Amino acid sequence: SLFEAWAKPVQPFAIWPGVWYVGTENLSSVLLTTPQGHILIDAGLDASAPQIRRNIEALGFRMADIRYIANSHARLDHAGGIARLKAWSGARVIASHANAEQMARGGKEDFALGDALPFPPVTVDMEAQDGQQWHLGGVTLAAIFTPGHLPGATSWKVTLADGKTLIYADSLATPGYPLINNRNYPTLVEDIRRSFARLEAQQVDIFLANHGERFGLMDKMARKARGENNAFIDKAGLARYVAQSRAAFEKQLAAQRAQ
Ligand SMILES: [Zn+2]
Ligand SMILES: [Zn+2]
Ligand SMILES: [Zn+2]
Ligand SMILES: [Zn+2]
Ligand SMILES: [Zn+2]
Ligand SMILES: [Zn+2]
Repeated sequence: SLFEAWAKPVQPFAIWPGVWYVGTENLSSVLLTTPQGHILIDAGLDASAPQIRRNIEALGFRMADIRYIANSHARLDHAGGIARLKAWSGARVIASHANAEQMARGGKEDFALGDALPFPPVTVDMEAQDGQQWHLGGVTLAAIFTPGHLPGATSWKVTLADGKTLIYADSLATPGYPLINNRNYPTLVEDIRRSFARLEAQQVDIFLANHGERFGLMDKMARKARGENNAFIDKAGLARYVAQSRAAFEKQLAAQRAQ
């Protein structure tokens, strides 16, 4: 029922020329539109897939014009709807190796959740490597591997046609994670530390994240509706996101080491 609250619909809107929000109240889904086809970053829950397509069409765009679907990490609140969106799309799915493996499993054998939260399996069509780039209609999409929350967690850097940089950040949360000598994910700590360094060295004009509460979705949305054209321009958003995630992580790790 917390996913129920996260999946409450929002009216789609423009974040920026060529950048559209088509997700829910707290589960992000971003459509990048170009004259050569579109990119969809993340999907949400399987139950929200009809709402996502519905949102895309309410903006005046066609599912058949979506060429790529990118995934941040392969859990149900972001990959759950990809299977059906892929089918309605004909699009090719992009994801890191570890995300591809988990998505083929339907979310099962999660290093922390086991088989607790499955979703429709997906076949990834294009395996993403760190720093790999895709070009479409003047837009560039680049993968930034940011593991920690999951072994394959991926952030996404978009260079828009107008030259401005967008960063779609994956989660860095580790609630309830065993951080010291984790049997199922032994490289977690070094992974998340490299992720902090990678993200904090990234310049950004438009800061987004796969959970709306973490980049002020509802506040920025209301502000833009009232006429603030640049409400989603947030050049300090990623630095603050990393600082607060790192602060919480180091406190959690310090507590785990103080047995
Ligand atoms: Zn997650
Ligand atoms: Zn989760
Ligand atoms: Zn999530
Ligand atoms: Zn692979
Ligand atoms: Zn494999
Ligand atoms: Zn199993």
